[PDB]
Amino acid sequence: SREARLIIFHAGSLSIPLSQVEEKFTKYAQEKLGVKVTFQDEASGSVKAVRKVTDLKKRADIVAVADYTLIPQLMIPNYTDFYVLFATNEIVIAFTNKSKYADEMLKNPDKWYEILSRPDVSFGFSDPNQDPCGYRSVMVMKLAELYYGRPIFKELVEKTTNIYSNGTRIYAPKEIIIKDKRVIMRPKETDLVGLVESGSLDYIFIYKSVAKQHHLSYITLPDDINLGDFNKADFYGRVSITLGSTGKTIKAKPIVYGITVLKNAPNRELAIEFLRFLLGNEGRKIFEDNYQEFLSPPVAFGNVPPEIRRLVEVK
Repeated sequence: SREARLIIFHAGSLSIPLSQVEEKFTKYAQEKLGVKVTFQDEASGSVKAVRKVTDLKKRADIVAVADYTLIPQLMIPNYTDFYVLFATNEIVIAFTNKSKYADEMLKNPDKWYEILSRPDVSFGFSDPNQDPCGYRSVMVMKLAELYYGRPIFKELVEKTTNIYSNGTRIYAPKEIIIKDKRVIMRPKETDLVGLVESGSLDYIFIYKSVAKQHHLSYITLPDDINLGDFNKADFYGRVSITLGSTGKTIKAKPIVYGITVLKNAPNRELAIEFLRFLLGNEGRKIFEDNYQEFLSPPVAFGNVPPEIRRLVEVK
């Protein structure tokens, strides 16, 4: 095959570094594999990306998600038999100098929930049923309620939408309704960036890597609630969310991205070469430069391709 195409369904937060890795792989594929490669890339919230394969039965070679959990939970063994954990992230609150009370937010980051509770302030997060950034945002507000001892989840989520909780279990209905129009929602977190940049939306919950990639202002949240501290897994794990889209429950946990090549990938050998290139030195460098460093090393589970065995730790 001289000319080949790779179809990748992936998390929206991976868009920027993935696009750069794809560019470099195209050159590499020609020079080392003698193949002219083109990508049929489809960015969406990770839950939707997985469902496109498992429920809508669409064709794809590679699926890369922002929450590795989704792969063993929904794709194994029918669609794939392995997955690789390869990068991490944390949730931050992003904005720009045009956002209302931006200076105050920067100066008093610990009072972030008081500013978001103001009626004249608009904030957004992605759809929990489609995007891990969105279900993580809701979980972060629940952890915030538990951590600070203030009614943050009741104020920011239950008052503004029909997403609800009982104890530490959160429920995202199939049909989400926004009651307070100062709250904006979009299918994936990266859709929120344009809204903040234009100044029409004041604050957004989003990954630190995405905020830095788009040069947005942001404040960090406590490690006990931001999902970036691996030592807080037991505390994070007390909170969970049940998605209307899949009917399944996902626990809040340290953020770890996952990737896999499908059993019926149309260009499976080429897809595996791409995975080897991505987890290799060139991919690692590109992700580091986009503020999302790889795990050292990435960890792989299941029937791992021998081609990437020197690049991952098998479990």
